[PDB]
Amino acid sequence: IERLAVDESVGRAMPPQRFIEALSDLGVPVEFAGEDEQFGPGDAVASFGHRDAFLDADWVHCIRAGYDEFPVGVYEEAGTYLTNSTGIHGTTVGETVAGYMLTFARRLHAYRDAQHDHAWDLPRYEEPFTLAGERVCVVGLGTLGRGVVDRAAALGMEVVGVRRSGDPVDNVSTVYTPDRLHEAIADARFVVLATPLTDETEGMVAAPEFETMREDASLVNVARGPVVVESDLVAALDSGDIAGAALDVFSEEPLPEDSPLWDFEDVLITPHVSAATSKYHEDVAALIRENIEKIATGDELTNRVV
Amino acid sequence: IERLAVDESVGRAMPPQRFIEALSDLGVPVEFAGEDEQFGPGDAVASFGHRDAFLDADWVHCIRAGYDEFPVGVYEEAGTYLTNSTGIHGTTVGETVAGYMLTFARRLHAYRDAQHDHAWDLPRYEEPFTLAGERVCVVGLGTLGRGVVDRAAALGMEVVGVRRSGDPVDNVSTVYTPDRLHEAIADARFVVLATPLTDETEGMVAAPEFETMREDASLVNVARGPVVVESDLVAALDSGDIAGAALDVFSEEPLPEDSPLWDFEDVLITPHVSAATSKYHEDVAALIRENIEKIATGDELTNRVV
Ligand SMILES: NC(=O)c1ccc[n+]([C@@H]2O[C@H](COP(=O)([O-])OP(=O)(O)OC[C@H]3O[C@@H](n4cnc5c(N)ncnc54)[C@H](O)[C@@H]3O)[C@@H](O)[C@H]2O)c1
Ligand SMILES: NC(=O)c1ccc[n+]([C@@H]2O[C@H](COP(=O)([O-])OP(=O)(O)OC[C@H]3O[C@@H](n4cnc5c(N)ncnc54)[C@H](O)[C@@H]3O)[C@@H](O)[C@H]2O)c1
Ligand SMILES: [Mg+2]
Ligand SMILES: [Mg+2]
Ligand SMILES: [Mg+2]
Ligand SMILES: [Mg+2]
Ligand SMILES: [Mg+2]
Ligand SMILES: [Mg+2]
Ligand SMILES: [Mg+2]
Ligand SMILES: [Mg+2]
Ligand SMILES: [Mg+2]
Ligand SMILES: [Mg+2]
Ligand SMILES: [Mg+2]
Ligand SMILES: [Mg+2]
Ligand SMILES: [Mg+2]
Repeated sequence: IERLAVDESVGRAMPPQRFIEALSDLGVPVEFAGEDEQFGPGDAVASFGHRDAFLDADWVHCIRAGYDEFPVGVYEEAGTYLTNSTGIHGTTVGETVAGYMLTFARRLHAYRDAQHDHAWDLPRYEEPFTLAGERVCVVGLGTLGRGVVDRAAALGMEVVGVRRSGDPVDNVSTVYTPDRLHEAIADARFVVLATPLTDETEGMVAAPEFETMREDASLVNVARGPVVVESDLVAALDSGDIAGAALDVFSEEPLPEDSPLWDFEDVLITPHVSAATSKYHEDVAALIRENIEKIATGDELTNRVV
Repeated sequence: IERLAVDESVGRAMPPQRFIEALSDLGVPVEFAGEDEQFGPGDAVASFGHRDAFLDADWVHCIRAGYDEFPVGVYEEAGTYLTNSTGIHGTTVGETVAGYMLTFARRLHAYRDAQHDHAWDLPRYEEPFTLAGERVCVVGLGTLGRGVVDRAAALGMEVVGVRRSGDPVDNVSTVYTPDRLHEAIADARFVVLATPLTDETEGMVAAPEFETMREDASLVNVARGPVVVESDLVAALDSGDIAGAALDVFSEEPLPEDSPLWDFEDVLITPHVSAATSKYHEDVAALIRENIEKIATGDELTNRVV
């Protein structure tokens, strides 16, 4: 690799100059790249989204964990390496999800609504509870899922989860394979989605899962919107099949103003910012540095998609 | 002790019939007591606040941790024992405070405000941060303080604290005496107040403390309102001497509708519910069972004030 181009699209997550400056001692020059740039041998590119121009480069680094919007087959045939940013979002997302769960347990969102009205409104006696002793089911036990798990466990929660192998995971009391999803979620106060969007995960959580879930339970989606059937979620909320939801991701983003999801008291909408951090530039830069080292020494790239 | 009277004032915290039912099989009858009840030898009374009528009873158990609204000198003179409920609020308050801090770090309150407007409003890049690596100073290292410390530590925060003895406390890196309060707070992102209201603590946090505090810092008050000079807090928030506050307790409660505190975006107001729990009746009943035994056997009462 002779050059790192920083595609302007990284601006969707972080100021590009902040990222460029973070990489000033990388060992190769780092340059801002506009949307109408050509690439060639020796070029690495960091980007938010895909461009066909990137196929001429040696290596593209996607600055997101999710790569479901990249044409993986087309990279494979063009001989371009593709990496993602999995592994850097566990603290941010884990903290946000702890925040969602504590908001629901302690009723912080309801108090915030009352604050706007200058209203000293006491909760119903049965409403406030502690996370300590409550059960969370974490679906997907990778970086995001483990970040959630570790914080839930530290807060005294009973933690169960779902992963491909069904094999044990640190801080998870019971791990289920994906075919036992209904057993995994049935007794949970919170169900947290942390899987990639795949053929297999699309529409995973729909009306039947909402039926299975406790009426006092809340869904947390920090994965991708289409893991949930969004219309079924609306119907479940309306019907009281579940109590509420904390949603960072949606089938359409920005979430249209006409979505019924905005108006539910016990829904939290966040605008795809559960992983937001003022140091994102540093966190992504560390990945770039790691792979530049691996390229230099001829080892296998970290987070290689194709 | 021949009778446990449950004062109607317990309804300020929990439904009285739920508490009475939780006190079944004490070995003595449990009776509801209205505001004109007379007391006498053999009576224990569980109450939220003080009545002079209680000075004819053997023992009053205050159902709150804080007892600053009880005329302690007068109980001594009358020979009536007084106990409080310290020791049972660490999980509830600890969780609420973790929730406040996560709310600020992850910008959840801003997203909630936007949700009312169906607005997909992105934070400025610098706004979202992680609690991991940030410093919290906890002032008062008792049940509440330690419940805060333990959760802060578990979330990866740097934790310092203030106590009189300056003796070390588990999960606190550095303990300061109160004459070093300004050293303790100077570098903290969050300053949490968890002391009783006493002659010593009244007005502890005022203009000089707000000057000392970082401009990006937030005050959390879960103690009593008058530990803070409220007018100085308002001035500090107006001037930007600190960034914000999470406030559960106030110099006047309910907080008057025309308090300036309601209107600050980076203030969270909660209506003295940081310790709220749907099992409060069980938690207090356990303490009463404990102290009935202590009286029966002639041992020193738990949480004896006078
Ligand atoms: N909201 C955000 O800002 C944000 C940030 C980062 C990631 N994400 C989303 O979260 C996803 C996961 O990110 P990550 O960094 O944890 O990825 P990861 O690869 O570390 O973990 C994903 C885990 O899900 C597992 N998995 C796959 N299919 C599954 C199934 N059917 N059932 C249960 N588990 C399954 C994988 O084996 C893996 O262990 C990303 O693909 C992305 O869509 C969202
Ligand atoms: N917001 C709520 O719902 C809620 C709930 C419970 C308690 N409280 C308030 O919090 C206070 C503390 O409750 P707790 O259960 O932690 O009490 P506690 O007795 O367990 O702890 C109080 C701590 O403050 C320390 N302290 C006393 N005076 C001090 C001083 N001058 N400087 C520094 N430290 C001092 C004590 O030594 C003790 O460690 C109560 O008195 C009450 O006012 C509020
Ligand atoms: Mg309600
Ligand atoms: Mg609990
Ligand atoms: Mg299904
Ligand atoms: Mg259901
Ligand atoms: Mg409901
Ligand atoms: Mg703003
Ligand atoms: Mg941090
Ligand atoms: Mg203790
Ligand atoms: Mg002072
Ligand atoms: Mg200041
Ligand atoms: Mg005050
Ligand atoms: Mg300011
Ligand atoms: Mg207002």
